[PDB]
Amino acid sequence: KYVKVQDFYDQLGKYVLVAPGKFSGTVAATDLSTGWTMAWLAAWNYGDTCPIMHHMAAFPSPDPYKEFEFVVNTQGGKNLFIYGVPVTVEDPGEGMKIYRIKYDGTRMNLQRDAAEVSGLGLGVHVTITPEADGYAVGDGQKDICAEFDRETDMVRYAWAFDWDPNVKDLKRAWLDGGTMTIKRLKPTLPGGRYDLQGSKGNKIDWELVPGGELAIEDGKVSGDRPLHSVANDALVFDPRGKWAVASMRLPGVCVVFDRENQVPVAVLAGPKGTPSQFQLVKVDDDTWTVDIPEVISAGHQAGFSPDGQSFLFMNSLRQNNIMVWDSSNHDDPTTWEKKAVVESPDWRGAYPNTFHMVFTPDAKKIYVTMWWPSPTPNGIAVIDAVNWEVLKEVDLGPDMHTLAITYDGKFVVGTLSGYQNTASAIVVMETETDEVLGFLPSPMGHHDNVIVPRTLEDLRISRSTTT
Amino acid sequence: KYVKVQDFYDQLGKYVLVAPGKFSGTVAATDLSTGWTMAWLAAWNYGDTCPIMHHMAAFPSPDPYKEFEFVVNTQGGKNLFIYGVPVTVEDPGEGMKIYRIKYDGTRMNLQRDAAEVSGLGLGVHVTITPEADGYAVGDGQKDICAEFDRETDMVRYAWAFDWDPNVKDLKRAWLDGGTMTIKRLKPTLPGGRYDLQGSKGNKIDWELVPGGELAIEDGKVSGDRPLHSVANDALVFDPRGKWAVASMRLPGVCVVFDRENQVPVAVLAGPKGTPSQFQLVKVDDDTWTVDIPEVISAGHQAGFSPDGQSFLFMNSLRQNNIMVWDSSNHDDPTTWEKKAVVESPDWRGAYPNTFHMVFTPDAKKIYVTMWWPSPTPNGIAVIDAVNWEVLKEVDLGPDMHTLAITYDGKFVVGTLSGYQNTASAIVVMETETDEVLGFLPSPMGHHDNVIVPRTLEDLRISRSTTT
Amino acid sequence: KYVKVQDFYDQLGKYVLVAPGKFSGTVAATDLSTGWTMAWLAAWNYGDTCPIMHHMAAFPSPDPYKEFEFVVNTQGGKNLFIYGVPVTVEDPGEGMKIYRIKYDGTRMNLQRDAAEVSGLGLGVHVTITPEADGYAVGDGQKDICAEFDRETDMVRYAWAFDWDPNVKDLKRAWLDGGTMTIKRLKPTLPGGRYDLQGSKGNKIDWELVPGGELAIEDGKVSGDRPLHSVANDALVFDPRGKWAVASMRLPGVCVVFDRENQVPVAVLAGPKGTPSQFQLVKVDDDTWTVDIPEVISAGHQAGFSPDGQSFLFMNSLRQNNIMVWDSSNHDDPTTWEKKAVVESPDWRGAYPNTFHMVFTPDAKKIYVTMWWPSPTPNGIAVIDAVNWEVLKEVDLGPDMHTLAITYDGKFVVGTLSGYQNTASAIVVMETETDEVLGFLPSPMGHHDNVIVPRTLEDLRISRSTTT
Amino acid sequence: KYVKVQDFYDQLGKYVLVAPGKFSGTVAATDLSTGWTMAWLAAWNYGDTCPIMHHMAAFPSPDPYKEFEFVVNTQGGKNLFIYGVPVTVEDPGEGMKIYRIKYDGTRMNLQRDAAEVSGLGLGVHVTITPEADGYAVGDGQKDICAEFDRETDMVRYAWAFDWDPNVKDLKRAWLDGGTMTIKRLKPTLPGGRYDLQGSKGNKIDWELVPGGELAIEDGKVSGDRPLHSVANDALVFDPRGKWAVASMRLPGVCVVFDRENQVPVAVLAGPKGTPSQFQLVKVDDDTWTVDIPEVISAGHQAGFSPDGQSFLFMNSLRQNNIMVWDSSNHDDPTTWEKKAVVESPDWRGAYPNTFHMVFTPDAKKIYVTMWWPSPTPNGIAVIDAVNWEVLKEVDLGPDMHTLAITYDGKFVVGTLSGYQNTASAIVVMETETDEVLGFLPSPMGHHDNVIVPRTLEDLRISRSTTT
Ligand SMILES: [Cu+2]
Ligand SMILES: [Cu+2]
Ligand SMILES: [Cu+2]
Ligand SMILES: [Cu+2]
Ligand SMILES: [Cu+2]
Ligand SMILES: [Cu+2]
Ligand SMILES: [Cu+2]
Ligand SMILES: [Cu+2]
Ligand SMILES: [Cu+2]
Ligand SMILES: [Cu+2]
Ligand SMILES: [Cu+2]
Repeated sequence: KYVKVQDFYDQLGKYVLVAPGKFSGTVAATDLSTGWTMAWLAAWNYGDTCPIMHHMAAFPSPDPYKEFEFVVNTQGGKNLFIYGVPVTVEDPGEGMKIYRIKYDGTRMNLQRDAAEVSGLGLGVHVTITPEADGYAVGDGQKDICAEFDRETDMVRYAWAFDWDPNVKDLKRAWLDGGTMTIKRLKPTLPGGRYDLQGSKGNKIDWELVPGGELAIEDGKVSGDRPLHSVANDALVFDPRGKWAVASMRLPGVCVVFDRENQVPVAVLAGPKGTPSQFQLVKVDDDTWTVDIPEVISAGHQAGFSPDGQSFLFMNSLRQNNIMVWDSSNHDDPTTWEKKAVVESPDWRGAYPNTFHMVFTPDAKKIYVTMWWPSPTPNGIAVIDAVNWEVLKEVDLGPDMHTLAITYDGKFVVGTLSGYQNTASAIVVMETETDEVLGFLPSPMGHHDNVIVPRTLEDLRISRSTTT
Repeated sequence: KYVKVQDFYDQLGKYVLVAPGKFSGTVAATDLSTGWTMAWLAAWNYGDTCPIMHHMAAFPSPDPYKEFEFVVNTQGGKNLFIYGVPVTVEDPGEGMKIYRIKYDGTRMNLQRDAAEVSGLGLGVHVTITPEADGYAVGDGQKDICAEFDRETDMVRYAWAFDWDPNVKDLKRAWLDGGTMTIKRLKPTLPGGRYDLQGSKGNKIDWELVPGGELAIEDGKVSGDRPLHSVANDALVFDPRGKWAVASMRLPGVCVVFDRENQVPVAVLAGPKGTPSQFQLVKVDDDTWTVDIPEVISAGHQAGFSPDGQSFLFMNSLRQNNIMVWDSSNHDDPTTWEKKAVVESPDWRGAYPNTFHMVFTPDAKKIYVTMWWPSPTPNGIAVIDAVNWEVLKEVDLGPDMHTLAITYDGKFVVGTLSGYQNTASAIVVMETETDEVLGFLPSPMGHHDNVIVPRTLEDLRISRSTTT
Repeated sequence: KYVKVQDFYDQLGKYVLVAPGKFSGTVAATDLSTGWTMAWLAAWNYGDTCPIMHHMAAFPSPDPYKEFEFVVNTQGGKNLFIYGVPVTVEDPGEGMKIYRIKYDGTRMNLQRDAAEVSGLGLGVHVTITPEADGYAVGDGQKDICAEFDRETDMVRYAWAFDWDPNVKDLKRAWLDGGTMTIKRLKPTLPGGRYDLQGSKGNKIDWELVPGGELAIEDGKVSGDRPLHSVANDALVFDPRGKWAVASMRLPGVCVVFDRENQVPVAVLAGPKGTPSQFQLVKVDDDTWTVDIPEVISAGHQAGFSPDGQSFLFMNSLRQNNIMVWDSSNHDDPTTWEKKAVVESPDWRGAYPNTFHMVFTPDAKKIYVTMWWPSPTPNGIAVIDAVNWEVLKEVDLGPDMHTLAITYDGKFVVGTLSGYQNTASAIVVMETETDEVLGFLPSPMGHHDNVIVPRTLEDLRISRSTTT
Repeated sequence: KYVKVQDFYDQLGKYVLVAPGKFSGTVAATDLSTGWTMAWLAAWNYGDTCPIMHHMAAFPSPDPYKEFEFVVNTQGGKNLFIYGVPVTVEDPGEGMKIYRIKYDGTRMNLQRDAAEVSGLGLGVHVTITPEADGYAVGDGQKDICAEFDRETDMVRYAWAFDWDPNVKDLKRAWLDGGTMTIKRLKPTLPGGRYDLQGSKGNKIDWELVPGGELAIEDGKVSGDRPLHSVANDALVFDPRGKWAVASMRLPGVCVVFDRENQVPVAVLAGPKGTPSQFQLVKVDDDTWTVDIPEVISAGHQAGFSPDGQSFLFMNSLRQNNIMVWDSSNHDDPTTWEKKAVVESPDWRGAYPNTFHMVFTPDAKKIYVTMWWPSPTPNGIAVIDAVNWEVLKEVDLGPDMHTLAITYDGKFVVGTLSGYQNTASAIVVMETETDEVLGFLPSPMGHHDNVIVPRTLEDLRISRSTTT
């Protein structure tokens, strides 16, 4: 006569979901096999005065129920003012903290702020190296990305990016092309530390929102240096090692970096109608430039399929499509060539935008998100990654954010975030016939989620290769 | 082929669950028919620098999905340092805020802080008047309870309680008995406002924890005047009207108040072995005293059955039982007499402690919480409220708190809260055969939860008659 | 045959004197033309539990006998314990109230508490803007000063000041210099309100007394953060408009602010032997710093001459003198240069200290107080403000406080306040030949007094330009 | 060139004025030879929660500049709610404190509360015994007067008065006559202490205002037992010793008491048209009664000329006159007979009410106050005390209260108190030709004032023989 919710969880397996809460100021881990929150942490408990808990990634652990470690960052300043919430803290904390957190089988333990350890605070995507010996963070207000060592929380290398527009007018500054500089960033404080915590470094006062390339062009984003902005988003990793790729929203390119030798090696060009690559020019041992004649479209999501054979960059807003490179030559990224573009009427108009993806373990399908401003239903589109075509899309609810997948490939687990003020949930869809199985309560504004990986191999379809 | 969680929710009915999050700093409403969080609010977004979101109660709304209004209060000061969270907050806010919040069918809207409007801040239980025309709040650091007008947030009446121990030292102050003073508290500021916001009026520096009667006796609770403490917990309402009952943890009594005439009328004596009532003595128009020759045990939970015929007070710690009075004579509480005592061989230890209850609509069963300190499993006991016997005890997990019931009587919904740092969940139990149907994630440390009532009759089994 | 006291008052003209009473808890307006107190008000009647009525200023009124409005603030907490009075209050109010009071021709009426309207409570000097459209208040326990809107009692701008001493030992924290931060202070609560009423924000538990910079160095002033104190005193106005100046006692500087654009523009260096100015450094749009290599002396009284040509700051205790800048360039305070120091062989001891002044309407003379601890007679010094020389000193009695002048320039009216427990009076001195005409009874501990101005020109020699 | 106010003071002589401040909460002593306030005290500094400083009297001292002691009492409860002031303290302290204060030549020292010592709290007139070995206080809410020992502050004797109306109806309770009881009051606590502090014993909730005999008749005075009220006012002393006289406002009588034998001896009948005396009946050793056929008018002011030859009682409201008895027979007050009535065509209305008086040292003249509700000017009448006629009436200003005289008989010094919310001052009048010399500021609501006596003979025209 009665339904037990346990039957629903029994089918999911012994997987641990973890998600930060953005405006909620919290991070939580959930047992998908029982429905319990295993543990949660509220950053205000630690004196954090603007705990916008933003992106995160978890290191593999052979048994997450015993222990696991993750990294979660924060945003601050005027990022507090860009949602519908009529917040009242007019001068909030500067955020850009990089927290190290460990779950010990019972509770979450805040271990330290790595931005205080290294001196470098970064506020957008967090990713784990495929060796699980470190992590990377990017930031689109300072335009810096860095890989950090896991043991020491010290920077291994950090790169700063700068835009020199052909036309020094905000409306034309990207559309009419410009030169992007890539500059090795060196510490200036004793013990090899950076002087770049909080707001130090910020070119603009908040991270650009969806369709923010328009806001910046119209002079609606305050800051010292918006003409010089490229809006770095992420540093993602080739799961075969060696390469890391930094994605630049505004000039619509990704930069391939040699992790070991600490040099850029290639610049991939995002928009449909451009060549596979632009020309990287060395200026000196610390400085490279790339000329971009015009920016046909901004881009956002960047990442690798889990065999590392395909590299993807999503064009957004001006174009909406998935640009796909053959990246099978692991020895030379300057040979990576455009091999497909995924297009669909599903990419209706300016919206939806696709900012998140996850692959199946065998690389044959991709789940990608479809985001719209309130009130249009947001949801998930399924991509056949062999023919590079959209299979299907499903409507879910408001404000779709990140996707993770269970490591046996059976269930995609996503978050919907209420634009920080309305309905929010965890969503579960089964990959066998791509049907939504339903929603679980989630009183948080997640801009990220992961399933804690068990092995290095698990990282290939976790927060390492994609965002 | 797969199980859809939507079948679980389909059986529950169109009920909205609301709960604050204690250390999470948040409050959230969830749609039990779909599993979505409907909306959540983080008080740090509104300049709250100690947002320990504490107790709450919801006003009836003819359609909660369209809108509903609720009340939620906060604790602050040293309440921050008494859980297993290693807090590093320098100057915590003082709490005792009394927020008015409105869900408008999309989001929660902070309306105002009634502690600022009225001047009176209180940080323990919140209850709705059975007329839905106001609310009451109690506090066990200041020992004050008051009923507030719903429309103006001004106080209707407030009462201050004070202990005068027979023996002047903490170990014996309650054991060897004393006299409690009941004092009409009137305002002192322009506009008829109190001067009692934040920590003003505190006798002790945190609310007593479970078994905290022993901590205070042993000189382990700091504050200005712990010898004067009575630890008021709540002001609960007779569903038939007229009467309100203030519970006093330390001297193990409840005081019955006439609401419209604004006078105390009876003192109910908690512990097994004491008479039905103690002698209330009028000292003047604003002051009453009651002599308590010895305090056999402290008490906590207090409430009426939904038809007003029974009144309950839980003895806790030194005795663990449910004391029951016949309150069927609505016209005169000085006639209310003890009629039954629920006891169990399981409750001889210090724990479990039973601090929360909910009746079924027909009043024949009560569900009560069984709390233990870590690591003993916490649960729910089912009480036969016709024969006053325990039917059944179910184990669930750590740190059990409040219970609500859907208004057709079919499902109990509870919260488990991880002691603010471990596993946390919403539990659902069906009342036909008293079986646990499972758990939903809830990354919050709730010490309260309600189902939003639609009618005044629904309040009889919500946060009005019991806590 | 008999002397009529009316013949004495006939000569003073139709001027209204207003003074708060400090420990008396009262404030009073006196008619200098008849000897009557026109009206008085006792703040304990309005539920004030620490009514230390502190500083005040009065808005101009076309006819003060018909009506006038004024602002008066309060101090609390341990300010109650630092005078000679053996107070026995156990739970004193926190003070920092900012009362708006209106005399209506018959009585005083308490309009409201601006600290409750704005959320910002401040307990030291109160000043009227030169346009009479607002008022300012400083505070040296919180180190915050602010200009408020007269119609709404909301803050126009507020500045917080913090000391970062070179040496982290109280004895040398100021002598060995440090860096002061000047931070824009923004609200945190709904309605644009601050959360800084009462003791919220205090770095130290009472305002430093005369020479109390030795006590703080000596570890004798309790508080959460005495190493960060600068003891802000006042915010005084350029009678020509545009600029406001904040005095800081401990590091011996004044900061010039642009009121319109809301930025600091200059730092004036107090001690003889320092440059005219120290270098103001902008850190971001809300934050400036200034490096002070050493603090040679603390300073106190600060004010402009009524034509705005001269700015003055008194060095107190370690040097006793009047530092004078040329402020004739209204367009650029960074050009203001020291042009004179008033010294006297009589001022080479630790005392007298000169904490108050008033100019004649033509700016040619100043009357300045000479304060000493008991038992040395306190008095008034007359300063030649063209040659910058002491003209005359006259002894009066104990504990000299403020000086006001009748707006025709003819009579200086001051207050002596018995150290809150001995002799107190109003003194009347004629300015033609600078003789004391006598004393009038005043049972009050006034630390302030004003003559109600009639015009905006009158404010140039009232509580607007000097304290 | 200028008039010095010092010439005004030089003519008054070396006299010390002292006055309490009623709503100001303060008391203050003023040097009439210099214009300085010598010292003031604020009762709120000592924790007094309703410092309505009411009546006072000073002991003689050989040199008041070097030191003097005085007694000053307070009122509490609903006496706070009876003036213009919109007070906000809804539940004030109960008052009825009797403070001992010493001026030590520098400051006021609060020595103790005699009401705590003795356990008897009384709130109306305070007088000094003519031997200066004690003082007396009366109270018109409890209807008790007592003489206290100066060294111990213990009661020598206390008397309770009770009214038993011929008709139990408030309107006719006095008019239609009744029996007053005079009852010896004995201590009821260990150590010879009373249990009558604060509001203990009150029959009505405030002291009757001028004409308040109409308010109590009309049911407008709240309290336990207004039908039992006599409104006792004062206990004044025959300057020849032996006799004390207790005045009763509502029944229009004075009771003469033998101080040494502690027994009433006579009842003087106030109203014009009644015999000299009514018949005192002994009931037992502790109890006497007197039948009052009907009460034609209420009375108030009562006192002796400084030689003890005349005793006066003022009828007020229903008749306004001065009733005079020949009290030359020091050995037997049952022989004292009416000898004159001072009447005026100007006293036909309900007002003015003549509540206070002082004689010149040779007993030839009397200065009596003429009080009216706002807005009629209040003033002073001069009485020829040889022919029992009015010599002169002068108008002064609002709210005239008490009069004292310099002991050389040259200057009458009085207080006006602005109904606690408007204009207040000290007035000085020369007695040779009865001219007002003018006003000094006094930001106080004085209902009493004295000049400190130097000898036992000075007391005869101080707050000992009259009020
Ligand atoms: Cu991104
Ligand atoms: Cu985000
Ligand atoms: Cu409780
Ligand atoms: Cu709690
Ligand atoms: Cu609970
Ligand atoms: Cu000052
Ligand atoms: Cu002063
Ligand atoms: Cu002061
Ligand atoms: Cu009287
Ligand atoms: Cu009087
Ligand atoms: Cu009086």
